[PDB]
Amino acid sequence: MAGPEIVKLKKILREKAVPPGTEVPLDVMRKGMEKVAFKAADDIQVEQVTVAGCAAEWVRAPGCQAGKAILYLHGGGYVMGSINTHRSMVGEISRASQAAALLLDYRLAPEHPFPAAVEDGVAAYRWLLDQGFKPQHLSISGDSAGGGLVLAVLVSARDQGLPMPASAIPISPWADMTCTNDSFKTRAEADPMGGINKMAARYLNGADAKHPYASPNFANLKGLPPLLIHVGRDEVLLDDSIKLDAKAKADGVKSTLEIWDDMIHVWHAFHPMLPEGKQAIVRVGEFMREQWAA
Repeated sequence: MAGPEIVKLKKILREKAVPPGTEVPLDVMRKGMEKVAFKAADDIQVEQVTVAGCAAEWVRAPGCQAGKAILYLHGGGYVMGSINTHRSMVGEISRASQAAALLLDYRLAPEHPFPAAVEDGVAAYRWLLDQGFKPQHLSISGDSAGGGLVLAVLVSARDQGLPMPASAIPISPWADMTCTNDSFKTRAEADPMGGINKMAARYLNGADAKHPYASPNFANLKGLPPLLIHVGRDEVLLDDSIKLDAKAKADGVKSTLEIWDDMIHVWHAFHPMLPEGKQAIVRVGEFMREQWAA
């Protein structure tokens, strides 16, 4: 059977949930994400930086190896999320990986549509290189929309001559704005999380939804660094992940897909109360470390 903690949490997530279809204004989804956010661990230290004209924070857990860094891209459908919403989970990734996180406040839609977010990530990446981190000492990670961005930034950085970092970890990536995959119909009644279609609409602002940099499941992945992909079995966006793994391996990329039973979208984020949460973060970190020692 299935861990009790996830059952409890699924129960809670279905209660707190807004009923299907009802139209929640943007600045209400935004403020609500900010209010429910977990506070980071008391031993997580933080330093406000500005990077490529974006607010950011370095998020250093205890044990960070000097010279290593993670460019981290937060979720929120390209329309929401913030440094604040992700500080906790990212704090723990820093812990597991023994590496400082650069936690970027990239430009959000609809105020700043695509490719604004990709422009910010690529530039965030340039900035790190200019600060003297060696591509082989770098990693890129992100969740939900952030997971897509991770890929988008890789593909775009590559097209621009930037060197690929050592590893890349999309968590529950959203890599197909078309939102047409089976798993939307198949896995629907199991994901407690046209609301996602609205976000694509806000992000794209008229753009080709099969744009390489918007939906990286349609891009040329040739030459990307090794990938860990986390996804839960019980989420709508399962296919995004599976098709991403197949796409990568087809393009020569060293991909490792882990589908985790019973799990939900970015279950990582619920690490405080969900042991699989902490488990998968620890694995993210082990893999960033595995990739850096080779």
